[PDB]
Amino acid sequence: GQSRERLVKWLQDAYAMEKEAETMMAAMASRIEHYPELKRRIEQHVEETQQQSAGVQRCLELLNGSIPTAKGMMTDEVTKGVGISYAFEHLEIASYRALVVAARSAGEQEVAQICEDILQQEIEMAEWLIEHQEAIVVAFLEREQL
Amino acid sequence: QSRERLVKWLQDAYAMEKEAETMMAAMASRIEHYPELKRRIEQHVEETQQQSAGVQRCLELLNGSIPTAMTDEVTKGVGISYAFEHLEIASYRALVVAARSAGEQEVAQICEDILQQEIEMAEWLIEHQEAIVVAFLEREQL
Ligand code: NA
Ligand code: NA
Repeated sequence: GQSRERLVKWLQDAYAMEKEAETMMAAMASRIEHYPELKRRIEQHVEETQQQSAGVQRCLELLNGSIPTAKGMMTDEVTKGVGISYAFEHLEIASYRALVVAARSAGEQEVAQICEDILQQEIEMAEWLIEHQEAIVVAFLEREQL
Repeated sequence: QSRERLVKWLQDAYAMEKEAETMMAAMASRIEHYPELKRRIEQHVEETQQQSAGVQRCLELLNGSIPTAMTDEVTKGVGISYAFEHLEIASYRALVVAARSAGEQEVAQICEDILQQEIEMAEWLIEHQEAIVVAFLEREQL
């Protein structure tokens, strides 16, 4: 009842969140000239994301909830991209944690697993950025004032 | 140029803190059912006012300018709170690097102290997150 349709409600948010993530990454990847590791990483996550929402959509198809309708719409952009990248990966964490709860409460244990697995990838990814972060910042600085 | 990148990222963060302050000074008023939460956010609405003023003392020191210009609310806002505090972290960590590179050790200490508050605050949210979600759910399908 309200359990399914709250789960469906948050499933739809995420599906759309994953599409925004996929475009935000598929576009941060385009700007990288100086961090093959960084760039290499984001590319791998653009593919992982595509598989997330497709997983989310299987969950929306299962519970009869519909599948959200697409919306359109000395440079610093790389240091600050790693910063927004990290914050969105935490937006995602929080959301998926709270999905595992809306799934458990709804007794949809299969949905809950999907969500815990997507969650671990966001954690994995977020971890990748905040560790490699410091080097990216420094190299930026040393390069800028060369 | 070391100074002017430090000033540049100091400028961003001041505007960030001022957005943070106005976003929390709003979030804390939507709360009706989470006493600890409301009471925690309030406390940081002011930790925050003490942050940017600190940032400003840094902007004034380095001769840089000071920048210019049922339904979901609760759990979702908790999620955005946690994401922003994490935006902040990253930004203050990068400041600690730019301060250091620029040989402004005292600016760095400030940035490291604000970094500790954002970690402590994001820590408070994600620990208490699971309860807010659970109580929200339970409540809405009584
Ligand atoms: Na993702
Ligand atoms: Na803050």
